[PDB]
Amino acid sequence: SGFRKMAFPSGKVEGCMVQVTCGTTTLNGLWLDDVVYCPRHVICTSEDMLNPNYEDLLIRKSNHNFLVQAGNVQLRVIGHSMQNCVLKLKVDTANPKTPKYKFVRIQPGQTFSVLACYNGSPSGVYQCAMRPNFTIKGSFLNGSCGSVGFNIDYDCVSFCYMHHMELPTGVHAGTDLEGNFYGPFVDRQTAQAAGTDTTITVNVLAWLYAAVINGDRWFLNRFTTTLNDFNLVAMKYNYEPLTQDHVDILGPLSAQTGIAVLDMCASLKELLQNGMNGRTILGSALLEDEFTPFDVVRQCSGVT
Amino acid sequence: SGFRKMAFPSGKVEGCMVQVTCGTTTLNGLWLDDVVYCPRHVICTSEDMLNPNYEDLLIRKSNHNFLVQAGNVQLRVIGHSMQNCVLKLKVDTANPKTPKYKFVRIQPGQTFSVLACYNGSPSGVYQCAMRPNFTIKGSFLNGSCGSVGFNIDYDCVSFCYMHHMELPTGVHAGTDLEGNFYGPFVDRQTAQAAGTDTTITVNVLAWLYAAVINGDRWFLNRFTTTLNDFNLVAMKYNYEPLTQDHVDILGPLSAQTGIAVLDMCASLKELLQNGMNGRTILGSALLEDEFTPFDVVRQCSGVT
Ligand SMILES: O=C(Cc1cccc(Cl)c1)Nc1cncc2cnccc12
Ligand SMILES: O=C(Cc1cccc(Cl)c1)Nc1cncc2cnccc12
Repeated sequence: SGFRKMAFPSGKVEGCMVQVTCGTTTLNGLWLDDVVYCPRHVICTSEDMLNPNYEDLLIRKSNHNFLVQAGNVQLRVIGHSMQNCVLKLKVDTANPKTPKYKFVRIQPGQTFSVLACYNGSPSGVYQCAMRPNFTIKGSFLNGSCGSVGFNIDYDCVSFCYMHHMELPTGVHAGTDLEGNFYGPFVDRQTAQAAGTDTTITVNVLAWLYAAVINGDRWFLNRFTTTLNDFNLVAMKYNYEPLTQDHVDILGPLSAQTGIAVLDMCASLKELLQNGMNGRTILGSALLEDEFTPFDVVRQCSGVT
Repeated sequence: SGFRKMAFPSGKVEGCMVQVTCGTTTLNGLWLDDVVYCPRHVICTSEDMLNPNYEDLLIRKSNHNFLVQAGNVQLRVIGHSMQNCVLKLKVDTANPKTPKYKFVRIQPGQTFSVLACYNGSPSGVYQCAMRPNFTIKGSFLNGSCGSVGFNIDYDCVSFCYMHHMELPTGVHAGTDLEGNFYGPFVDRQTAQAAGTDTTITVNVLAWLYAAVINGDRWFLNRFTTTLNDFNLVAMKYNYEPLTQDHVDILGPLSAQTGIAVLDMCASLKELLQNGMNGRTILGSALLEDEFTPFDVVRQCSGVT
């Protein structure tokens, strides 16, 4: 029992982290096979970050201008290319610690672990979610760019995020490993609108099932609702609309607890309309939305 | 910016996890140098867990009865001994992945990362604290015994916890790496009193400084207090008494924000007396106590 914001073990990702320096800018890179992936803003100075022409800036750079260090040893750069907002530096050596991996573009509401890094060295690991507004609420300081987000299935690391930017609001924006930003963000030092951040309804329901599984049941009520009645409440409280696809994914948790998904929706409706009245659920005084149904099952079953 | 419940990167610990089986019981072990450390209840069946005489039970066991598997390869056991509540299995091979390490017994209020494991395989990592009542609020299922808690300083892993037991209340009890339980717990299937769990006052103040550093300042007030006035409030709200030792450790955070420690205490006093009024601090609707002053500085500075 017990329920925690749990990250995947980060070892497989630690073995891929390297330091990339170009000119006077240093950030993190991801070494997989003979390629190092990093944010393309590594070629920028603070001056051209205002309005950068990345193609024109990259023309002034050669393979020898990209310094890639793995621990204390230097990697020889034999190629460089730009794919969207990432640079791919071909090195002459394959990373001996390259795990089985895939590049995946996650959907909003999905969760992932982040290995925050500075100077190619890992500092910590935390769990977070891609927000409906395509930002992440991370914890990142200057030098953290190039830190990656990932999920792990048995021995395979699915890289889903690369950190690039912090918005003036203190929230984070980044790309998938093909260099495509999540959301409307551009890699420019210009104020950018994040957008309304709604609550991930299916994840709150998954966490409510996690609460029942671990003993917290005070919020269970004698009511039920329908998808349309529930969604009227969800709209009012800036929660994502719940669909039959969401109900279907909550099936295993509904079967584990014997609580029909619409009955759990009625519990959520009452919690939204009445608040928690000073009570807690899984050590939290608010409704948690950064655990997916898969996360709850994985944590409550022990998948390694 | 951003503040997260961040764990240390777990790679150094993953390389030490092994599976230990004795009879029909399988749990995790920690392989460092040529020794495998595991909870001594690995020698028990469910029947003798009611009242085990570990010395008499260990007499029926030989080196060949302890099956130690590292990944898919078997370790040869050449020695076994019991130290308090842990078994030390001497193996014929030193772990090639043994990091620089120390065994430390942490104080209540201190935090650490946990690498939850099942069958010698890591499933996830989370941050937690040794509670004032010497329990930890972990997330552990059957088979998680032998999973360890740790801190990392540059390249050195300080192992501080080994998981042994879940109390009927769903909270967790374990030992240091010398096999001494934290708190009054015994390794027996008997109901055991955890004790009153108070809030780690110095950690809540550290998290309030973390909130100011990251922009959340609504709770800052025009008041101050004294240690004795504050402690009257702390006693009333089941918070640990604050001492000058606690004020001294909050020095760097007080210097970073320009907020005197007793002024921050007055903010905490008002939050305790008035609640949060439906507001949040660092994405939380309650006062967080599982970040030490060291954790806040480390996260807000980027120590790798
Ligand atoms: O945001 C940037 C630099 C930047 C500026 C404009 C566009 C782009 Cl793509 C990147 N770096 C940081 C990332 N995360 C967190 C930080 C915290 N403090 C300072 C800097 C941080
Ligand atoms: O508590 C025990 C077994 C046990 C019983 C009495 C004494 C001692 Cl030292 C150990 N194992 C578990 C640990 N953590 C979490 C669990 C969750 N579910 C089942 C079992 C768990």
